[PDB]
Amino acid sequence: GAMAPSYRVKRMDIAKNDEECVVNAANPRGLPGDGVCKAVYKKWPESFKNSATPVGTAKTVMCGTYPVIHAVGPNFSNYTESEGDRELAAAYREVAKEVTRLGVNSVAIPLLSTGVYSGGKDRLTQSLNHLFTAMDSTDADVVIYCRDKEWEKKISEAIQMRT
Ligand SMILES: [Cl-]
Ligand SMILES: [Cl-]
Ligand SMILES: [Cl-]
Repeated sequence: GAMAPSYRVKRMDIAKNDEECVVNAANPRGLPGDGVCKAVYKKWPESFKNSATPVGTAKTVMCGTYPVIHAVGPNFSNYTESEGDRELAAAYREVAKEVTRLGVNSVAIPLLSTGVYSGGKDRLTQSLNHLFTAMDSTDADVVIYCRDKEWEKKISEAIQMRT
């Protein structure tokens, strides 16, 4: 575990992370996809061997010795608000199990279901709170990656406000 487990946020490409493992915002079929999933495919393509996994689950595949945890958030275009919320909470609980199993001291994580799976809604607070519910009991250093300047400020404020 990390000596003083922390949350941090960075505004940059998660493909350039400085952590011991990465969470992919995957699709259920293990396809290259778009956004975070596409950048992960370009950086760790070997990790997409047998990566297909259902909504609300996480599956780790090693790229050399570097773990890629494929976490499948719901597409809120397809799910009701209620069922989507349950599956989004579940995907993050499976991330916490994988991070613990791997024994890593740090993990890079995107906000699941906030991009093209958001069903056109702002889900920063919803996705972040489910991330916290899952990861709070882990002792890894968590580094959240985002691309938008106003999302970086809002994530940073939510972190510091618990400290
Ligand atoms: Cl960048
Ligand atoms: Cl997404
Ligand atoms: Cl973002």
